[PDB]
Amino acid sequence: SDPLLSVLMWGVNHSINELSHVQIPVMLMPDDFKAYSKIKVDNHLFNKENMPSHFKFKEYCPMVFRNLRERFGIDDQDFQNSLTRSAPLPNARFHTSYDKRYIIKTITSEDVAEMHNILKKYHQYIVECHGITLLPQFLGMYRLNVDGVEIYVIVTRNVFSHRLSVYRKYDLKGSTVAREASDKEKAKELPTLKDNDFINEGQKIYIDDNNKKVFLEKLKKDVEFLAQLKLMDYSLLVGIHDVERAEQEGEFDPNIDVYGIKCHENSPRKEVYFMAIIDILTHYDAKKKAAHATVNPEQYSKRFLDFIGHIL
Amino acid sequence: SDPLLSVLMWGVNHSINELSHVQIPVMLMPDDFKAYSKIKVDNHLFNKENMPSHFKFKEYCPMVFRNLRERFGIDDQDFQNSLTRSAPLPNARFHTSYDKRYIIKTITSEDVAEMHNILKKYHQYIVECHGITLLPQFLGMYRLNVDGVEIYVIVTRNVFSHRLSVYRKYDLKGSTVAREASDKEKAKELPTLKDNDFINEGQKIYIDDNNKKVFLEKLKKDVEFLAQLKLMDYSLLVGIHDVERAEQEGEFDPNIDVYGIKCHENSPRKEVYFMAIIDILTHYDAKKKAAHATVNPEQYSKRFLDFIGHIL
Repeated sequence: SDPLLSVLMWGVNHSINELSHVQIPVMLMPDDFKAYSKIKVDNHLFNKENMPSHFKFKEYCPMVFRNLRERFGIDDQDFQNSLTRSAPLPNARFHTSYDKRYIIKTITSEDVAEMHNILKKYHQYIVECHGITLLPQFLGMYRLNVDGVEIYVIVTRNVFSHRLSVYRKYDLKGSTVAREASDKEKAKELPTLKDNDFINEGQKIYIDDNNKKVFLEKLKKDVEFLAQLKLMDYSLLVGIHDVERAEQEGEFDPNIDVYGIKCHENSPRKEVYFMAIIDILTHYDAKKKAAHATVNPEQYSKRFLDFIGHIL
Repeated sequence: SDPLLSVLMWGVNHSINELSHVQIPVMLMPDDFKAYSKIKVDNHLFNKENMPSHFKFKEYCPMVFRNLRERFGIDDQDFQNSLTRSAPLPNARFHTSYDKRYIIKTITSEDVAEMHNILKKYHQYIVECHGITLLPQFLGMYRLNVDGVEIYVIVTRNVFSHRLSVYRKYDLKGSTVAREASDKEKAKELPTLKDNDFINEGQKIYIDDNNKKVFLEKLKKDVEFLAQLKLMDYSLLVGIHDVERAEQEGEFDPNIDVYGIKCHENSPRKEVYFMAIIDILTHYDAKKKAAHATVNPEQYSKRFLDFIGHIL
């Protein structure tokens, strides 16, 4: 239906098949972080029903992302299946793989330049923490061209569960500036609530002290890493699965729903939480470029950690 | 090893996979005879071991050749397997699929223009005779580019058997001009003998009168079709399999070795023959272009049929 979507699927299919033939070494070389693969297709009077007639597909740093997927426990055949067996669904734009495992977000060429800028340090951080992190798990990055339109996409692991539905959803920054959902927003089906909605509506997260301490330790290292790269304006995304409400119309695989945390036994309701850092690709400078048409990366870091520290 | 060979294999693999997704109708449209598919690949600092870094692959009239392969009883998955599972072997240049089913010949852009010129009438002739013909069975036509070198290839069904080895081999034109193998040639391992070697060495083909009559009827229609398109300078290729000599160091599947004809029961030796027309792409004009640096297409036709008429 959507031609840019068909190119992406075609492109991912192609990219994984190509890599299935490559010998994968344990390590990445400096060149791998500068590598890419380009395919340009021209069909004249042929294959009109499936694909656009003229398109380009570019994959950035294929070896680095192949390395990352494995580190994040993701098999290439499964990634391929999730993205190609049936179209991703819409809901900048984002799409979800038909099986709800992966998110595909459309980003700017500026975002792509920034991703390239941090990719090596991101990778080393992922190595250092053995892939145990609240940061986005970046799984692939592509450029799509279909006759006049060029778009860039990044693929991440879904923060939420692929099985367990989320009934309530928060986006927290811990900003001094008043963050609150709009009244038009508060009436969307699955709204995206913000910092005020949390402080105001006395939302509680019922997790035991061991899960709480582990979470905040992870969070601390992650946010310090982000501050260090002068990145800011990211959020904690928090989703809540109500086991009772799901039975009306609750265990999860922690190897697929990696961000899940069960509630403790004294929780007022049987709840599963999914919490992760999202939206990291705003460099201090790029935020100023969107503002033109007082708090820095270091401040943002502390503000963020205090707030999350308080709410759990 | 040979990069042009790797591109071809990669290209055929790609082409068949693409077509596996297309809905194949029973008929071809006029546009199908003008169609093509182009892929241009650029790998920067990636995948150096398997493939050249920069290459192009073009497939001419993919739907027509998909239609032809099925008409000639060839499944797309098998064609793909034969051409990609292991490299074709060398022996203008020609190559043989590792399983000996298909021949890959390198041809000029002039040959490609001529193939395009007759492709539609070739196809209609193949329809008319239900694929029962001594003409080459054209299965695919491609253009390969690897950094500075451009080559064109055509794929045909092997005249000879994929199982049964050929010990003697003739190329017959029935020309008034003296055709004979060279004395340097006559000492090659599996030499390519010609018209004189046949008349001179009293070669006999021991086939019964029913097989003989059927063969010559086919031959007659085929050569008339060729004369009609002003094509000439083609040969009858004749290969002989000696069942005895093959046991020293003999039935065949007529659905794979389609050009095979068993000897009759009174043959001095247990022999299988493989006979077919080859090398059809010389148009009257193109032969004159190679001669510059008396007999026409109609004459050639008669000369050819008389000679083959005499030798069986």
